[PDB]
Amino acid sequence: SRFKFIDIGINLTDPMFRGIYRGVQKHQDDLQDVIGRAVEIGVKKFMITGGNLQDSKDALHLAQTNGMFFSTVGCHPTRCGEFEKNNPDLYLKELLNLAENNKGKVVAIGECGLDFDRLQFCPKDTQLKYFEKQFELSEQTKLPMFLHCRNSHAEFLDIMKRNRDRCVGGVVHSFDGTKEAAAALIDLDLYIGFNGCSLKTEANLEVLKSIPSEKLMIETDAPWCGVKSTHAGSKYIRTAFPTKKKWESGHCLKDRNEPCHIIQILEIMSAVRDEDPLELANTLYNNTIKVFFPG
Ligand SMILES: Nc1ncnc2c1ncn2[C@H]1C[C@H](O)[C@@H](COP(=O)(O)O)O1
Ligand SMILES: Nc1ncnc2c1ncn2[C@H]1C[C@H](O)[C@@H](COP(=O)(O)O)O1
Ligand SMILES: Nc1ncnc2c1ncn2[C@H]1C[C@H](O)[C@@H](CO)O1
Ligand SMILES: Nc1ncnc2[nH]cnc12
Ligand code: NA
Ligand SMILES: [Zn+2]
Ligand SMILES: [Zn+2]
Repeated sequence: SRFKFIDIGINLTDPMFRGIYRGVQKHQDDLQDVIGRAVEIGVKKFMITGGNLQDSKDALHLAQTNGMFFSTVGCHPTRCGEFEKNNPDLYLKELLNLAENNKGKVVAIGECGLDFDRLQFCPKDTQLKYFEKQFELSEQTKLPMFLHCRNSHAEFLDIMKRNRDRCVGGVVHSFDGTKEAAAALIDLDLYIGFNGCSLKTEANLEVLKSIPSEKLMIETDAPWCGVKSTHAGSKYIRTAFPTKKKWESGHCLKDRNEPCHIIQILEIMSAVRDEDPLELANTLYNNTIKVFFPG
């Protein structure tokens, strides 16, 4: 109502929003209630993140259910082994066709990038090869990138510098790197995304203060990245939500982050930067429109 937000990365396809945890139905599907709470807090658009071919199809199909919903097409670093399970050239084409044939709903290439803290899911050589291959998607579709970078700044920056002309721009989401890393990404005319995972350490809060407002975007990565009392920014949260450990109607569930929690991320960022929250929220929204909704 007061604030307006675009969640640049919400996993609305995650089974937890249908009441399924570890393959077990624990409670009634409350996805519509989760969506409603976010709308009431000011979420105007939801970018449903795709993380592989099938999850990109699932994200688009859910996005087709609501005019506030949009999706991404790409392969997450942890899932890049899918390229070589079959034909990597065919897998790439299937992503391209899905993106190219659904302009309007599909607004970004991604999630893609590098995560050298999850090499148990996909080794470095495969991650490096298939992240760089997705620049074929960005160059052909003219869609901006939704990027992930964990424990991989040098390798990531090398790929981005060599391939920057093959994308129209993009955002490094869940940013958790140094001031120098942020500066190197800003020097490539990229944006920096902040969710709860961006705000866990004292150093994270200091790095945020070095980034201009017009270079930031906001997100939840729900159901992940919920802010805990052990995180450095938790003291700055101003809004709490009715929550239960065991599901009840009208309540969030403990440990399940939601899009409505994007207001907590805004409260932390505004407090850390000592910035008016409405001015910062409007700037974050406008940055997101400029990159992903330029129409
Ligand atoms: N296992 C593990 N180790 C280290 N860091 C991790 C791990 N899982 C998630 N993450 C971090 C990576 C991003 O900063 C954020 C969201 O990951 P996303 O993939 O966007 O949901 O969480
Ligand atoms: N191993 C590891 N390292 C870093 N970030 C991770 C890891 N596993 C998950 N994550 C990310 C995504 C989770 O939702 C959140 C848990 O951080 P918490 O502080 O437990 O609430 O942080
Ligand atoms: N390919 C994959 N197979 C299975 N699980 C996967 C994969 N990629 C990411 N994950 C998820 C589960 C981990 O707990 C989490 C990191 O904590 O990332
Ligand atoms: N435990 C987890 N499983 C899948 N994706 C994640 N992203 C962050 N944490 C995750
Ligand atoms: Na607080
Ligand atoms: Zn990510
Ligand atoms: Zn995520």
